[PDB]
Amino acid sequence: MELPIAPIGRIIKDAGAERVSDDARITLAKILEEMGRDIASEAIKLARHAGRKTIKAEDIELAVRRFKK
Amino acid sequence: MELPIAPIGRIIKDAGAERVSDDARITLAKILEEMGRDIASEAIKLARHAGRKTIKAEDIELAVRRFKK
Repeated sequence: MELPIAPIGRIIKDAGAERVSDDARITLAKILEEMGRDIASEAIKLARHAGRKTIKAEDIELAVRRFKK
Repeated sequence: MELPIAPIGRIIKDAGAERVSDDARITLAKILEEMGRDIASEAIKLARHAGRKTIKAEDIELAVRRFKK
């Protein structure tokens, strides 16, 4: 399983979206998720660059400023 | 709602996670969700710039790509 479209649809709604396809949701879903899988796996080999210290905030924070370009 | 850390759990498990820290899960969720709201009002001011109602896999497509990733 992966990014539920209901949660997202409320995010996008939170912006001020009104009427959204599930396909709009899922492309965003597959974006933000593959991004999330992106940062995380970054933050993973990050914590793995350590070798051990659990996935952590700065493990994200590094991971994010990492992959992003 | 702010990207539940369970769902992001199995995402970042897909990454390669084992034992995360709540600082981690939330920070990422704070990242991507900040982005997701971004692509929203983008895809939205997109679908409104059109003069239409329904946001699509396109509307994400232009919103997201318009950003970068």
